[PDB]
Amino acid sequence: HAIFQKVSVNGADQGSLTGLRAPNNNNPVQNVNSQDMICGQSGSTSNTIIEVKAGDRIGAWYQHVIGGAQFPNDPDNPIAKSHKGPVMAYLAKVDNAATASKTGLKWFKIWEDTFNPSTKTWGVDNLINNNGWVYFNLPQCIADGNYLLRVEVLALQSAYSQGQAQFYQSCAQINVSGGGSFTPASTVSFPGAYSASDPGILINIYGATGQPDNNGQPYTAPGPAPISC
Ligand SMILES: [Cu+2]
Repeated sequence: HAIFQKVSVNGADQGSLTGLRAPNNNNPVQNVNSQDMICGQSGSTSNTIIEVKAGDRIGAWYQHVIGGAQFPNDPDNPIAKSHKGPVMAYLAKVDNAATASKTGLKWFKIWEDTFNPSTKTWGVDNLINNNGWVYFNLPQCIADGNYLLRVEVLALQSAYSQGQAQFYQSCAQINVSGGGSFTPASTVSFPGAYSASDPGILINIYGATGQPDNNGQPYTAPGPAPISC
């Protein structure tokens, strides 16, 4: 249970919920056929469009509830340690990131932090060690203009049962300058890109001792692979 609720650009804090389409509550989306999969449950909206440069180092901030910890010494801030899984980030080009409908957009993945088997480290583990932040660079080659930037935590502690993977998603509204001429060879739809039977979604991550180490095996995230310039 957590909410992506703040963006940084080269370390510059854009402010709580600035530029975000974020859910009001921290409950997961679990039906991958749902429209809630695109930017999370419909919640807050923003008129701001965050100015970024292609190549910029983006930070996305998760906390347990809107505003941070739910109470002093919250064990589950930024997210509960049990919620092992990958973090993924996608872009969709839009004409106007403040007014574009989220329905039927053309998405492509730019970054993911999944699972390192020899260090036994999930993307959510790095999110936790980074105090809620995940960091990635926008590709240098993407074209100028508005985009929706969707960041997604997939928590797998219950994903051994059908439809019980948990997704925590929000979208950020950005405008890119200094870009290039890249166009993706292939895009995906949300909902639609993920199936409940995907090996990264219907999965038992529990090893012999009962620890969520995926039995030391490599993990395959759902969705397309990150693009490369
Ligand atoms: Cu939770």
